[PDB]
Amino acid sequence: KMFIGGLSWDTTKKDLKDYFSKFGEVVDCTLKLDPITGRSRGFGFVLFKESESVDKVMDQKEHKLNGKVIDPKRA
Repeated sequence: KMFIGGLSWDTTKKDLKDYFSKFGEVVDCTLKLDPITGRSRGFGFVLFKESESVDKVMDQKEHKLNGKVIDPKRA
């Protein structure tokens, strides 16, 4: 479970899940942008399938999906 802060207002568990599908096999993914109630905090979560996959995406938190960076952490 790694946290991803920096998602855009139009981010989706799909674009993020895949952008991260390059690090390893993710079993879960989410987007914290409740843009319906006005709670789009451009920030969701990512749940890799194996630690190695997470440690990799963490080795380089210079991420930039949706045209923005993200705060990669231990979701």
